[PDB]
Parts: sequence; C-alpha cells; structure tokens
Amino acid sequence: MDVVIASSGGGWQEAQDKALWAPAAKALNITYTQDTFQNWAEARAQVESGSVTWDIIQIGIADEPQAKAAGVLEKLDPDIVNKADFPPGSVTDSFVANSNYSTLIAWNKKTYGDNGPKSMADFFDVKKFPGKRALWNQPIGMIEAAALALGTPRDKVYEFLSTEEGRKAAIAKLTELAPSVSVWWESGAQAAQLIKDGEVDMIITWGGRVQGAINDGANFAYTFNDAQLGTDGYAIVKGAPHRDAAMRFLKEMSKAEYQKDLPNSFATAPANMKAYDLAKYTPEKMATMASAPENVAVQYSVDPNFWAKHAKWASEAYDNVRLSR
Ligand SMILES: NC(=O)CC[C@H](NC[C@@H](O)[C@@H](O)[C@H](O)[C@H](O)CO)C(=O)O
Ligand SMILES: [Ca+2]
Ligand SMILES: [Ca+2]
Repeated sequence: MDVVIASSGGGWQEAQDKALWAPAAKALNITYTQDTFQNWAEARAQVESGSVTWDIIQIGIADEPQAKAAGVLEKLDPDIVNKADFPPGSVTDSFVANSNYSTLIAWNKKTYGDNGPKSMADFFDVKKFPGKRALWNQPIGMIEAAALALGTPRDKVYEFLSTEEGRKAAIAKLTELAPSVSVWWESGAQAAQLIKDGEVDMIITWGGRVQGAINDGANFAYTFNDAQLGTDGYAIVKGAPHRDAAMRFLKEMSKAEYQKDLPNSFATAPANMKAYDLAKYTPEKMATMASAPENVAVQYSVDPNFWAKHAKWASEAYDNVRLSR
C-alpha cells in the first residue's frame, strides 16, 4: 500500500527524504517506501518485465527524452507545478525538476596541493598532472568533458558534438585517457568514499558528493570551471501501482515550502524559484550552489536535445571505452 520512491542513495537521497519526502508525506497523511537505483534502464527493465514496483523515480533531465521514448514514463497531470516557478525547459509533460547540480573536477590535495587540475584540458593532461583518474560509468557529462579537453569552448560543446567527426574525436580522447582511469565509479556515495579514502588523484563527479566528502574530512579541492550544470527531477513510472497517490505526492513535494530545505546540509540548489524567497540563503551558502551566478559563468548547461538524439550511440561507445581497460 506504500508509494515507492527511488533515487540514487547516499547523501543526495537522504537530503530528498529529509527536506521533501518525509514532510510532504506527513502533510498528505500518506506512507511511502524508498528504493535506490543508478541507471534509468533499471526502470525500463521493470516496465519490460510486466512487474512495475516503483512509483516515483528521480532521474536526470537528459535521461528524460530516452525514457519517455522507450515508454517508461507516465504523462503527468496538467498543472502539477506552475512552470513559471521553475527554470525554462526544466518541466516537461513527464518530468518535474527538483534541483540543479554540477558535474565537476575535484582533486586530491595530498597529490597536487593547491596546484591541481583547474580545467578539462588539465584533467586529461597525464603529463602535466600524473595520477589516478576516476570517471562515471555512465556517459552524461563524460562525453562533453572530452569535447572540453579537446579545446572546445564551453558555449560550443554541443555544436562540436552535433557532427559524427566531433562525436568520434570525443570518444578517441576518452580512449586516450582510459589507461589512467583507475576506477569507473557507479554511485555518488562510492565517488564520495573514493575521495574520503584518497583512493584517486582526481575525479569528475557531482558537487554535492564532493562537498559532503570534504565536510567529512577529505583533503580534496574542487572548481566549477568547465563543470556541467545539470538538472535532476522526478517522473512517474509507466504502469506505477500507486500512480494516483504518487501524482499527489509529487505535486506536494515540488512546493517551495519543502524545496527551501533541500540544501540544509547537502550541497544542492532547489529548482523552485520561490524557495529562494523563503530560505534567504547566505552568500557563503550560494557559493556552493551550481546555479549561483558566479558558478554558472564558468559552466555550460547539459543539453537534453543532444541526449534525446545520441544517448544510444553514447551508451555503447562509452561502454567500449571502459571495457578497453
Ligand atoms: N541533484 C543533486 O544535487 C544530485 C546530483 C547527482 N544526481 C545524478 C543523477 O542525475 C543521476 O543519478 C540520475 O538520476 C540517473 O542516472 C538516472 O537518470 C547526485 O546523485 O549526486
Ligand atoms: Ca544525469
Ligand atoms: Ca554521498
């Protein structure tokens, strides 16, 4: 009888549960069960099997087009949110944004001190910065990182990846780096643990996971330079067993009154513009936020239109880079 909600575990899932799920479910007087997953294809497997157990799934904005095309997502009720309260394009007919985050470069201060990599060109430069690299085992942010390393200006990432030539060169760049990649991390918590144990010299991972590891004593530093500004959000699984209750739950948790608490401990940025007026975050708090003006200036936004067209190519080609060893 519980609504089943799933995200990717660790500090991020804990932040959503504390700020959004527990207070929203209390207000609606409903019960819910949590689950965890890393790949949107796991939601597809539930749909393909004919046994859907998940109701709400937290996915990345760039997985939304391929999930919707594969018939994995329920169409949401018309006025689930007022689109004017959220960033443009962050709310689709099948997805409601809950946050902005960054896929960024972090480095081990024991290895490099303050003179760590401060750009993707630096991250890919094994001669100037020798050491163990860690990259995600999924391609969003990883293909673009290679395009940036090749010298592509931040505002031209997706123009470069719009051609076959550019897409192949980006994979060739990742192939070149692959022998220096000690671990292809799978979850944010695993990435945070690699950082806390100093098991890697540099890593491309999510800002909240990095800041959480540093708060826990990791001797790492990071930059927003060349980071990808992402958007996470919620969708309802096609054939969700508690579809109607899940719709009410998603509408409630998207409210400004809950969104304001999302970054209380975890370094994330709420997507609901009204949450900023309620919480009145200090400039120190804003500095860790992916969407703060000073951080946006050195980032580029993920392009869901690119991922709508090339996700299948990207998944297979990147699988081969990591399988090359
Ligand atoms: N929004 C945030 O502050 C969290 C950022 C980050 N979330 C990564 C997600 O895009 C990712 O796990 C996707 O949900 C997943 O691949 C399926 O779409 C994290 O798990 O630390
Ligand atoms: Ca994502
Ligand atoms: Ca974590």
